[PDB]
Amino acid sequence: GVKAKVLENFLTKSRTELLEYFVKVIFDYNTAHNKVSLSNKYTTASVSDGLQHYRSHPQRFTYCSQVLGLHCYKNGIHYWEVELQKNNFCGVGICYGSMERQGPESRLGRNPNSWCVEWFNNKISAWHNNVEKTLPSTKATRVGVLLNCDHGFVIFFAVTEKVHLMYKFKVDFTEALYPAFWVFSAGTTLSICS
Ligand SMILES: [Cl-]
Ligand SMILES: [Cl-]
Ligand SMILES: [Cl-]
Ligand SMILES: [Cl-]
Ligand SMILES: [Cl-]
Repeated sequence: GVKAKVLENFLTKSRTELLEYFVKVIFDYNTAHNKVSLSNKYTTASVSDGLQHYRSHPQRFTYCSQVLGLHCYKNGIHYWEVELQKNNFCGVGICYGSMERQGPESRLGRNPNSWCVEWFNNKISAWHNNVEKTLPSTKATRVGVLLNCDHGFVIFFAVTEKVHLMYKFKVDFTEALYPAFWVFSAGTTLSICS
């Protein structure tokens, strides 16, 4: 019952307040799909023209152009921001480590093991468990993710002058979460903000 109270508090926090929970995210080399190149000390992920040299790995995505953060979060509260390149097809979210890495089930937001917001075909959508909800359009090119492991929720914010709520999900999480990302189409790039 007190989860609602904590959620309401976090929905009203300023960017400065959310940054008290800042975590440094870096992209995990062993998860990147071979169409995804990592650069800038593992803080930029881009769609590569040709295939990357990666060897197969049980954690590596082989169906969807995705990559995860290296660290997972099991307890406490965590906040990070991602800068998107204008007009790119891309997605920003969280997933359980037990999310599939092969097949259509590995796609972020299309299974019960992940939650995301996604820019695609000129729309912005929130996804979980293969259910999509179209969100109001915004010109924001930065997204903030507030993950609360203790009271069970994730909030997606559009970051411009201030933070603006995009969507939130309440969940009693059953295992640790990793930051999760999708990039698609030549030129698409996204970066973890400092
Ligand atoms: Cl894909
Ligand atoms: Cl943790
Ligand atoms: Cl688009
Ligand atoms: Cl809390
Ligand atoms: Cl703000």
